[PDB]
Amino acid sequence: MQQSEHFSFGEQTEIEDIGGGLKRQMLGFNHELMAVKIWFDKGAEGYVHAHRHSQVSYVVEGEFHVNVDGVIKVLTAGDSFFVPPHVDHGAVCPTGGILIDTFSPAREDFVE
Amino acid sequence: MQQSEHFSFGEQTEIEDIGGGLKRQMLGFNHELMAVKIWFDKGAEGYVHAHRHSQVSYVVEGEFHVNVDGVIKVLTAGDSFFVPPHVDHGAVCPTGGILIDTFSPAREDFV
Repeated sequence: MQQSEHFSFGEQTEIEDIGGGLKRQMLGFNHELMAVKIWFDKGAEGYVHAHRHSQVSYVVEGEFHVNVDGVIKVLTAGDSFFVPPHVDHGAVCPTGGILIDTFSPAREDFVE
Repeated sequence: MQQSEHFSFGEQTEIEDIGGGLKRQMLGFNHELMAVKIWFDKGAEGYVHAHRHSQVSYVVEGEFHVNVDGVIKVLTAGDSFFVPPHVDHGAVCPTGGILIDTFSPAREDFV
């Protein structure tokens, strides 16, 4: 839809079941910037992955095993990672948790 | 500095006192994307102001009075806002609290 409302309330915006133990909520977007909220079930993952979009991620809560470019770290609440364009990366959450994923271009795949 | 490390740690990243009862911590960036964490002291205020950068913001915790394009809303943990380029926006935090601000180009002024 080109862009989102200027305001979003966590309690109204639909939380979308995208399979794989993952749930996604739009926080706000336009053509060049986009932020979503992802809930991980215990042990859920984004299977190992790459894309053009720049990506910055923030751990809201839970323990995240994150792979960026073969470097591997365990991340907890308050931590973040950065994925350059086209860089290989992965994320696993054994405990369950919440991420804020932000991307520069928007991800057209998400705006269904 | 081009860009950040691929990994950043809440207990290690230096948190910068940026005056007005605001503090900022870098979460990760390159030329085209940037995410920072802002701590508001109780009653501290984010001046209304505009810029080309797109902005998407998430409220981690606290109560925020947020202005975008003159419309004002009370935001609490889990809510978010989006500021189109060059649109007026600002935020006041009566209770004290925490934001994540994300920008597309990077905010070159914050490095």
